[PDB]
Amino acid sequence: MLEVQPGLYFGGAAAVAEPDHLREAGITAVLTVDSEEPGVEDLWRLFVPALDKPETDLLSHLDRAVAFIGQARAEGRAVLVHSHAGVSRSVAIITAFLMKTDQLPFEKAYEKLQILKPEAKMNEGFEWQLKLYQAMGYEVDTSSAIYKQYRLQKVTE
Repeated sequence: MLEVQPGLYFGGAAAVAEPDHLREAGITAVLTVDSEEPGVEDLWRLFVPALDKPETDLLSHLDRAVAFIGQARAEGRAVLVHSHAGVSRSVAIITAFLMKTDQLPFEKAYEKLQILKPEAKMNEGFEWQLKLYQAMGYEVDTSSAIYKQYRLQKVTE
């Protein structure tokens, strides 16, 4: 588990398997972005079912994911975003959050994460999706031509 900024952490399956460091970081909100879901405090969770594949549509879930993290942080809760390896799915979500909150281009946000964890390497599909996210104004605009074209491409063989 690695701290991105105060109250905001990301990691892999390890991070959730050892709920002591979790307790010590005071984490009470957990966003799982993975193929499956993983104390004495109320706990909030969001599960975003997703495989670590370029064909996986994370883009459509980004506003929900970012809203979950944002609301938790706005409420003073520490947040963990985790995948299986802590390298791609969770990395994409964190990047999207940094992008939207700071209004930061994809390359700048991702650069920040890679400094923190050089082993961070989201799949190439997720990179493209975050570029679309920026191009849409850091939003999932379902009425945009960008989103419609992206979804048409997603359903092709």
